[PDB]
Amino acid sequence: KDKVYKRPVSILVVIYAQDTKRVLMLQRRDDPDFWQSVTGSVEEGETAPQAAMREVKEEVTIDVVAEQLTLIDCQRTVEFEIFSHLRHRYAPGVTRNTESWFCLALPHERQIVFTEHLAYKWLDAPAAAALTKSWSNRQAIEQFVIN
Ligand code: NA
Ligand SMILES: [Sm+3]
Repeated sequence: KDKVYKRPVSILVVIYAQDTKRVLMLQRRDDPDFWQSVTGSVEEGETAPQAAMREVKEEVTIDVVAEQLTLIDCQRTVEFEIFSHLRHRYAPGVTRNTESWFCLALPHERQIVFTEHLAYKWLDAPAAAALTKSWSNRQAIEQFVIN
């Protein structure tokens, strides 16, 4: 029919490489100035962990299950004003988003087959955190990568 609305309940997955401690920063198609980790709405009839896994498979082609990896519940939920210029993707009146964090450590840096984004960079955590426009994404990387 149309582009049905994004649900204001979403997940964030902080991917980083264990060996280098570099962070995967993907570049958004709708705001090419916005660099971020993996995000996505938590669909109707699935949990946040299942959403995290589903988002990582879609956005960056990595099967957590197939590659036997550990999807850590980073155990933070924050709430923020959605960026003015992206609000339109949400049902009328919706201005705030609820976001739960997950961190995922890959054994090495790799080539990424991104499907929805323009590009990826592997950055050092401080550089990553300064880059993103998302204050939560920024905090997630500070708390759980820079440590
Ligand atoms: Na997404
Ligand atoms: Sm997605």
